[PDB]
Parts: sequence; structure tokens; C-alpha cells
Amino acid sequence: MNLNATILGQAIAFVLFVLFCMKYVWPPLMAAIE
Repeated sequence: MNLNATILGQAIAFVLFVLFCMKYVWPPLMAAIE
């Protein structure tokens, strides 16, 4: 079942999360710790 778009979109779900951590968490994390 080579449903490309779903595997691609699973990788989107992963990458979007990961970079959202690299951007919407990094600065306030940095401010909190130093």
C-alpha cells in the first residue's frame, strides 16, 4: 500500500512538530534557562 501522500504527510506531522519545537519553544526555553 504505497500511499505516498500519507507517508509524506506523516513526515509533515513529524517535521512540523520538530521545527515548531525549534521555533515556538526554543526562544522561551532559552529565556527560562538562560
